[PDB]
Parts: sequence; structure tokens; C-alpha cells
Amino acid sequence: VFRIFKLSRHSKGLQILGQTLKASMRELGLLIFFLFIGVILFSSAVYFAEADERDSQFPSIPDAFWWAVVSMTTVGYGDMVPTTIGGKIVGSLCAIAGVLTIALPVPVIVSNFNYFYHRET
Amino acid sequence: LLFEYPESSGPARIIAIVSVMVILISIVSFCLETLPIFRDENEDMHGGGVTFHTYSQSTIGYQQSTSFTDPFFIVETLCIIWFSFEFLVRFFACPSKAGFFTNIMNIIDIVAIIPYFITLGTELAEKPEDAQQGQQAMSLAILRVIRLVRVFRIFKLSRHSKGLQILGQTLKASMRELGLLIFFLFIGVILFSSAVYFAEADERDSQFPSIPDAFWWAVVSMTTVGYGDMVPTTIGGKIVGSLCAIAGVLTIALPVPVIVSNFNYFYHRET
Ligand SMILES: [K+]
Repeated sequence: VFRIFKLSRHSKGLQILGQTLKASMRELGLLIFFLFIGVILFSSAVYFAEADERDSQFPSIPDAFWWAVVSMTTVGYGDMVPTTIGGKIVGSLCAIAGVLTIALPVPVIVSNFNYFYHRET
Repeated sequence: LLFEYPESSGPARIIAIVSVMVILISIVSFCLETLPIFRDENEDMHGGGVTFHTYSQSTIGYQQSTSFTDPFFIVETLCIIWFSFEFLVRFFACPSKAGFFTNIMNIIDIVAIIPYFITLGTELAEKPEDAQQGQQAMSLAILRVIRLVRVFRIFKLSRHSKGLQILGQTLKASMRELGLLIFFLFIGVILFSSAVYFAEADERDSQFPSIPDAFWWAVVSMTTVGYGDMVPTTIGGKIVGSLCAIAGVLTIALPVPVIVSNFNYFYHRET
């Protein structure tokens, strides 16, 4: 899987992508950290709010965690979906929270990348 | 006490890494325990079936498998107590009564324990006449609080989590911007649901009309989640899909730059 990477000596963009990430870690570390908190929270409510009526998105937390991550990144594979009413708000508040939190660490990483790409060029 | 606060809030030492670890290990624990309420029970099975002499004594099993939560109750019992010991020490600080300035960290702290502690008394939530009249089968108080409360536990992290302090300050001081987003989204959602309603149900079986169901679709389609649970086989919603999805991204993108900016000044700051 790792083989691809080597390319970066004949790939300037990768040198640029690297320098950003290696020097942009705290910003990236926050994103995933925030996402973690979000994911956990938004999973535990749907749990408390769905399983009463039968067959909906399998409760057990590490399965509702799949849904939460997905719904936010706004991927929504549709593998997890609730026929119920309680998760209706969650869908709303979660999806909203995703875009908010996801958009947060973007401008910084992007900015770093802009100075770095503009540079070796 | 000027030497216990060294052990308490302020300095960076062993006790801070342990508390965050209790939180994390604790969260992981409750998580896994809540999954299979019944341990190692789904597999080879049987029941009350008349086929032959077999259904008679049905193999319910008389010594099957141990059922236990003591050690995890230990996770909860021991955490709440350190919470209270410390929080109780945190009183050897400075006190008052309010609901605004004081300390949201202390409110959040108390909010995780007081529920589990409370839940242990069989009941004491005599709430409403019509409800209490017959608490009958109702674990309603337990239904409401027990899960909201434990959901809340994660938050505490924010004293050892700067990003959360930053996320907070933004939101608390960025409310009007956030309030507009949801308000705009509301207007959008409602509107975009009522047209599809007028435009879909003529031919049969499409996305269940009734407005609070088309509202699910509208919110989803915009946030651009599109679970595919609601989709129309029809032609009228075709434009709506277009105009709605377009409107979503437009409206959603609007309150982003402000909240982000606030966050940038706040994150850049404590740093
Ligand atoms: K986007």
C-alpha cells in the first residue's frame, strides 16, 4: 500500500502536501479530536432514541459510530438509516455539526499549503 | 491548600493524565457494555414449538452463563467518587450561586454523576399528576435523564482539552450567526418540503407525503447527506432536488466564514 508514496521525489505536490501536514499537525489533530467528541455524542443519543421500535440501525455504539462519522463527512452510505422519528433531529443537528466542525481546520491547512506550493514554485 | 492546588488545578503532573485516562477507558467500557445487554446469548436456539416430543422440555438450560456488571459498575462507581472527592476539594476554593458566570466546568462535572447516583434510588421522580397518577410501568424519568446524562460525560474532557475551550468560546459568542443558519435552514426545509408534497403523490408509492416525513428528506438533501431512504421515482421533484440541493450549499456556506473566523482568533489566541 505504501509503495505509491515514493513518487514524491518526482512529485513536488507531495513535497508540498508533506511539509504542510508535518508542520500542520496540531490543526489536523484538533479536527479528528473534535470529530471524535462529535461522533461519540451524536451516537449515544440515537442509541437512546431509536431501538424502541424494531429493526432500526443496530444500536451497539461501535456500529452507531459508523453512521455518525459517515453522516457528518456527509458521506451517508445509506447502509445505516433509521425508519424512526427520534433520530430525525439528530440527523439535522449532526449533519449541521459535521460541516461546521469539518470546515474549521480547513482554512489553516489550506493556507499553509498555499504558502508552501507558491514557494517551491 | 496552596500546595494541594499544585496537585489540583493549574500545574501539569501525573494526576491530570490519570483523570483523562479514567474518562477515556471509562467511555470505552460503558460503550462496549451497552452493546450486548445479554452476554454470549445469540447462537443455537429453540422455543415453544409443537413438532414432536422435543418442544416438551425446551432446553432452556439450568446452568448456562454468568451475568455480571460489578466491574463496570466499578468503572462508574469509582469515577463518580473521584469526581466528588476532587470537586469536593474544589470547594476548598471559592463559592457562590448563579447560573451564568460561575463555572460551566463545575456544572458539567456534577451533571454526569448526579444522575447515576440518583438512578440508584428505585424512584423519586414524582413529576406530573397525570404521569405520576400511575408511575405504573413508567421508567420515564430514567428514560429521559439516564441517557442524556451519560451522553453528556464526554464534555468534561475540555479542561484537558483546549480545542473544546476554543470551540466553546466561539459558539457562546457566535450564537446569532449559528441561530441564523438553523433559522434559514428551517425556512428552506419547510418550503422545499411543501412543493414536493404538491408534486409527487399523484403517481403511487413515492416518498411518503405527510410533511414531517418530507422534512427528513429536505434537511438530508441539503446538508447533502442523502441517505437514499427517501427518493422519488417521479418527475416533479426533479427540479426540487436541483433547486433544494443548490439552496442547501448556498445557505449552509453562509454562516461558516464567521464561526470559522471567530474560532481562528480564539485558537490562535490561547496558543
Ligand atoms: K463542502
